[PDB]
Amino acid sequence: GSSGSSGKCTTREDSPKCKGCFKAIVAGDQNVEYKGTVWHKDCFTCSNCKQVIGTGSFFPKGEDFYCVTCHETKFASGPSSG
Ligand SMILES: [Zn+2]
Ligand SMILES: [Zn+2]
Repeated sequence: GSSGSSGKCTTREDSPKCKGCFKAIVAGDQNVEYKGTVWHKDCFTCSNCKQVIGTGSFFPKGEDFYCVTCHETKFASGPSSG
């Protein structure tokens, strides 16, 4: 997929770096930090529908992230015939 998984970490970092865009993230800005990593309120997207979730509630799965809805219809119950 992507040939470039070399460490070569940096001396130090005083800011939460992003994973989607790979751009340093700040506080004032709306983002989603989970277990360290942090995705900009706009970067944080779904894995199924692929829709910017952002601050909005979500459901992180094994090597993926399902937004509330997706998880609401995927796992959680719901009226199929509305
Ligand atoms: Zn980002
Ligand atoms: Zn979704």
